[PDB]
Amino acid sequence: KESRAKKFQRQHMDSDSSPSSSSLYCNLMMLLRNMTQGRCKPVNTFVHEPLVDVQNVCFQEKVTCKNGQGNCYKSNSSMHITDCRLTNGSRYPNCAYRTSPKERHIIVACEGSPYVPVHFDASVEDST
Ligand SMILES: [Cl-]
Ligand SMILES: [Cl-]
Ligand SMILES: [Cl-]
Ligand SMILES: [Cl-]
Ligand SMILES: [Cl-]
Ligand SMILES: [Cl-]
Repeated sequence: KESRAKKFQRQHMDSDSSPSSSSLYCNLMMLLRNMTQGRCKPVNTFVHEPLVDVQNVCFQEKVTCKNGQGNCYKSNSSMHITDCRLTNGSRYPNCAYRTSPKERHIIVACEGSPYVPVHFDASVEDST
């Protein structure tokens, strides 16, 4: 059983690994984080920063969520992330992923007390 904040950490936090993800990173991480259980999660972003730095985004720039609902926030700084995208050829339970490391501002939806990330909304290159 899992809280929204915990699900966010499981799906999106990778604090203790290198930023420049190897080509196998997504294959391994999507498996290890249970995102290939039941189905291949089609796309997923991991954030290679300290948990506190990501949580602090909840107190940074308030921006509109992609679906116009909830409370989203954009990081002041560009963060190390990795996008994982399910390969066209993959079919569950064979879940293969292309790994794309980049540095981007993250946009997360925050909620609760404490007020913490519960949804990875988007990433964008530009500051402001
Ligand atoms: Cl950084
Ligand atoms: Cl990508
Ligand atoms: Cl792509
Ligand atoms: Cl999410
Ligand atoms: Cl972008
Ligand atoms: Cl883009």
